[PDB]
Amino acid sequence: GFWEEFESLQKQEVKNLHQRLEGQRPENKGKNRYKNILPFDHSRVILQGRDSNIPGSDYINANYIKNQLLGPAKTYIASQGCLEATVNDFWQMAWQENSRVIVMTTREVEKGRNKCVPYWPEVGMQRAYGPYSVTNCGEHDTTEYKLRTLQVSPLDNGDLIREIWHYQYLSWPDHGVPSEPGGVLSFLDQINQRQESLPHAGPIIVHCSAGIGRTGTIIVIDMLMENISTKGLDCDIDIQKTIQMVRAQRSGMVQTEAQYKFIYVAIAQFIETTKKKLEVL
Repeated sequence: GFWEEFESLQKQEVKNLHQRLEGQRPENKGKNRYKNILPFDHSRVILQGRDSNIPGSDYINANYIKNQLLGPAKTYIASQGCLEATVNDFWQMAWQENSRVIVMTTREVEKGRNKCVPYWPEVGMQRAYGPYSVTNCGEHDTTEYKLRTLQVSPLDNGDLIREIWHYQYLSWPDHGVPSEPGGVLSFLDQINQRQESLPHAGPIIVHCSAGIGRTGTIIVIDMLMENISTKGLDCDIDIQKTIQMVRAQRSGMVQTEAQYKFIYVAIAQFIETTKKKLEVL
């Protein structure tokens, strides 16, 4: 009963075993959307090329996330959405990690709170973000999501160009989840095809506003789709264990009851549609 459940939750808890000193530093307060949603130090992304004499200079609110139920599948970075003060930091992260696919699970403003400052130029335009140039080479929309094709280079070396594929989900409800999972499944299918075409690509960057709710939901669904793709349709799927495994890497991943239930709904539909496709004729 109660005490057994409590002891189970306690044992499962690992927030007390992993510090978050860097994110709590007063020097980094303007770099966090929420003072209590912070990266673990052990798994945080450390920005390169920064001066250690500038307090906090290496900090971004983002963590590496791997499917650690597996023997050391794609890897991820779970990140918060940019603030004005952190747009350049975000590009430094994308460049240094060799990320070629970015998954943004929010609109910039969702009536009417700022969820992410934009970090791309408009179509056909080129902008500087710190030591990088970013060009928007085109936008292609579906009803639920947008693909923005970016080209990024160091400011000084325009000959060195990386294509980065920016997938933005547009129809995720504010303070809820999609009413059906088909849009997210289609989105993740496109993202997966792109990443698999780029075998040397770095981790996929996934972000929302705080980088734990929609971000954790998307990463967990994608991890389970990867397990099913690789291990097969009747492989063991343990959603609760997968969620705990991701929460050990960034606290609070999959934040709401609606998100938790949506993972089940999405994976159920993925399995059922996959089976139906196999059984045709």
